[PDB]
Amino acid sequence: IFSVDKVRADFPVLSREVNGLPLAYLDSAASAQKPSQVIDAEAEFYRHGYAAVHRGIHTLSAQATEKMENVRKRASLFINARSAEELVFVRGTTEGINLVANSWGNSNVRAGDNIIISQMEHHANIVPWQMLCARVGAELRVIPLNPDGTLQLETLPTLFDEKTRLLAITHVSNVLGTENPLAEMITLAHQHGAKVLVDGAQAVMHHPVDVQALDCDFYVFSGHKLYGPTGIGILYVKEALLQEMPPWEGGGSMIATVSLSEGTTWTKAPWRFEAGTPNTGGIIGLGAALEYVSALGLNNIAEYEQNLMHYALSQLESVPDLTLYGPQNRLGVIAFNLGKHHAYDVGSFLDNYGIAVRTGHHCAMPLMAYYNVPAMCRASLAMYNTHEEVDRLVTGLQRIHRLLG
Amino acid sequence: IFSVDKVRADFPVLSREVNGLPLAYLDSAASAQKPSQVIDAEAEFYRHGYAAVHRGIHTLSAQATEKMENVRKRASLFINARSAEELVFVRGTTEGINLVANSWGNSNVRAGDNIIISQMEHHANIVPWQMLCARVGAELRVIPLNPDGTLQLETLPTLFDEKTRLLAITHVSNVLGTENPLAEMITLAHQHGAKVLVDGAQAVMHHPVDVQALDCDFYVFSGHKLYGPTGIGILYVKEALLQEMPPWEGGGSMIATVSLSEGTTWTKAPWRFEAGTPNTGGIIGLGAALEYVSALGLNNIAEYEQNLMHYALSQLESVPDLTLYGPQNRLGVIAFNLGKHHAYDVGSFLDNYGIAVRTGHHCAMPLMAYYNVPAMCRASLAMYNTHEEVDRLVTGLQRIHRLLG
Ligand SMILES: *Cc1c(COP(=O)(O)O)cnc(C)c1O
Ligand SMILES: *Cc1c(COP(=O)(O)O)cnc(C)c1O
Repeated sequence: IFSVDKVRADFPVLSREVNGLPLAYLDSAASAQKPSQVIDAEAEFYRHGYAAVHRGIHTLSAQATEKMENVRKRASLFINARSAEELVFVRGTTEGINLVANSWGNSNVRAGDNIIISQMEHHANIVPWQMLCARVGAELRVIPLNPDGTLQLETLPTLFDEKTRLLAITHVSNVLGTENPLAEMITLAHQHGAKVLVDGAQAVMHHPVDVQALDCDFYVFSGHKLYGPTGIGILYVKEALLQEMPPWEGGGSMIATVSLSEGTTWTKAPWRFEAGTPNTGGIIGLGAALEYVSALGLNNIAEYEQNLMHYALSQLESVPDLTLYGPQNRLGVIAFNLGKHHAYDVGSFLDNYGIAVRTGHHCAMPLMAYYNVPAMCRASLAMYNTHEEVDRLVTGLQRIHRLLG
Repeated sequence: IFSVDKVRADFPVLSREVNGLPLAYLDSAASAQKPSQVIDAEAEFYRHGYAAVHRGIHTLSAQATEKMENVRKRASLFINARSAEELVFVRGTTEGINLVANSWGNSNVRAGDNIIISQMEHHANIVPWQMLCARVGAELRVIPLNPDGTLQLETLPTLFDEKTRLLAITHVSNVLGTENPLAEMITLAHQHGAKVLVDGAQAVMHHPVDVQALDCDFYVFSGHKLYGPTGIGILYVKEALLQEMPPWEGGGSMIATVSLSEGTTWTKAPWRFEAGTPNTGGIIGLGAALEYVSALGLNNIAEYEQNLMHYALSQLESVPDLTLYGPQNRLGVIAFNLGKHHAYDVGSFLDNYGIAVRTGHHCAMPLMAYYNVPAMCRASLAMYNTHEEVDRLVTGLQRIHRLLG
């Protein structure tokens, strides 16, 4: 069983004071706080083992190379990829989607083709496809939303045809908390010979993830939402697809030979997609974050978070004029608006109480437009949040409503 | 005046033992060790101030945004750019060169044009231009080398013509330690209406750098060679050029509006080139590294390093059959080969003595080919290296020569 008090004791920021009051950090979906196991793994690497990591000859560099390839292996086991060499280190979900859009998209999507996204997608999983469509002259098609925040799956027959090259779809919405039926949608997509990129930035911290059972062709997520350091993420690509993809960035470490008269040749996958010095510090910290989450157990995390969410939804019923967005089985986040007040004002009052929520369009403007609002408030309920913090949020919304109503 | 013993006391890795013997880290040109001021600035941010940084409403996020924009301002003053908004945060020199090659290259280099590089360039400043030339059908021209490791500047009239769009040139060679006459070459390049990208990865830690006096159009360098964390670098672009450049990566934070029916519009420079969550941890640490270097004084650093280099070159005269590569006024690095022994073996023996040097082609295969060797050894003499470490290197080369000769 899970003990939130033992977990919170690992997170030094949770002691912080904001505006003179104790912090209630409800914004983990934007970025998670980090346990000291993660902070100290990075610091300890810089203090005792730091070196360049390109199979250098001397000891520190050879050992640093081995630490980095061990994190690649550990990350691959975490998502149950067949092979560590199916994982590419990127700066984050965004860069990983851009790498696919360029390396695989430019050589597999031609004029007259179409790509399918959904209306709930984060901008990271929209803009790179808009750019690709403009480069090659293809069409971007959109799975629309139902009022409860789920996909209208009945529209799929009109959107998939023989020219559909790619479905790019979110595993879990960063605003609605909707989880999409990935396994079925992927089966449908593969019947037309389309590939599927899955945006998993909001999934990997809430429950186990298994890319072999999903059978997705690409999967991406970010370290910093997985209780890890900034500047590091994972792109998973099926081995058969990955060894056909050309390089994106060029430079050191991704070449096999460089000649100014005979041209340049590339090295093998993963490493052909990693140009220049990697973010070794971030990679070490990411490994520690995966060890930490695995030590708690994603199933224990999922159970505690689901209970916390049901408590919060039960308590928020007593907030007058609260509008919620998304399904009742939401994971992780609660998107809401308070009466007619602008989200920006609600968030400012909540910050004044020491409660950190996020306001605005949440990098999902098409989703905001579907609901005909300019912005929403969003509260994240992560594994280190407590019933008392939910109570502070409910009380605060009540006070804001009395004061401003 | 400079005190190497007070400086070394800030670097915890310099106490390390390698193979049972005290480390002599002579590989800073591949990546520098970090002072605890840098390690602790990053750790302290994660411990007390961590949050997402996109002008979020709550306190932690607003303060994190301000820390990041302050580091941008500090970096801009460090290289004497006119404006902080001329600096783009990238993963490193390599990504910065790839960003220029794509965003500016694709819309300014057309079939029939030429680009000029030099024969001493790091792969980071070759491969992105080879890729660009293949994309648009332009020609890559090369300034050749003299035997002493300087550029043959007499060839410039045959290489610059009215179709030359870009000179991409290293400020300081990572192998030879040659410093190139940037100011004059830039004057020549601008007379033909060519832009100049300067690869400054090996310059910013050895002496002051002033992009207004250079008048370069682009300048790039990496945090991790500047005693800072991995995963962070700086790309400087002249404001007039930068506000004309289209985006490269797409996603959150670089858009102004996103619409699935009316298309997407971009935000203003710097920020239009920064998609997704930035590497906030790296940015904080980079700021501390700049404060640290500025507190020592780059002129004090330059003086101590120049003295150390002259001592080393004087001592290495007593090593039999030592071949050196590059000019006598080299900065930072000494590239050498020992008799007929392969660099790999020399480096392995030196590692066995606890001396970390680098061996191989140093991400500069065209440079190796010019000298008709497959590899070289390279010793870096950074601000925290000592006369005693030079003595260990000289003694070691002598022992290796006796043993293997
Ligand atoms: C090391 C170096 C690079 C590559 O920088 P990264 O940090 O690996 O992206 C490019 N040019 C020179 C001269 C270098 O020394
Ligand atoms: C935050 C997030 C992203 C963006 O990830 P970055 O780390 O900023 O690159 C993309 N998709 C979803 C669903 C997210 O929650």
